[PDB]
Amino acid sequence: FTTKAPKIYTFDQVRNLVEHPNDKKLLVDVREPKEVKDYKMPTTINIPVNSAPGALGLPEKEFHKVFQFAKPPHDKELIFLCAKGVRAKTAEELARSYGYENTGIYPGSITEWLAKGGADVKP
Repeated sequence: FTTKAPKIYTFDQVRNLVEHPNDKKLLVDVREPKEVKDYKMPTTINIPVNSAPGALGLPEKEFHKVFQFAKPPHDKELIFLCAKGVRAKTAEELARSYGYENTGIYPGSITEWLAKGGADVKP
C-alpha cells in the first residue's frame, strides 16, 4: 500500500494509449457492464467497482472465470478511467490495497471523452 498518488493522464495520453497499446499499461473501466454496453473504450478491461470492489483481490483462476480475462500482474500500470463521482478514485485506492502500486487516473468521464471526439479513437 504505497503512498504514491496515481499519475494523472490527459485526453491525448489516453488517445495515444488506445491507438498504440502499451504492454506495460492497462486502461481500466470501472463502470458497470450495463454502462459499457452504451460505449466501450477500445483496449480497456472492465472491472466494475460498485459490483466487485474486491475484484483485484480475487485469486487468479477465479478472476479469469469471473471476468474472462487474465488477472493483471501487479507490475502492470492500471490507469483508471473516470466514471462519475468517486468510483475511479475508490478503484485506484483498492488497487493499491491489493499490491498494484503502479497506477494512473484519467480524470475525464466517458461522456467527457466522447464529447472530445473519443468515439472514433481506435487502435
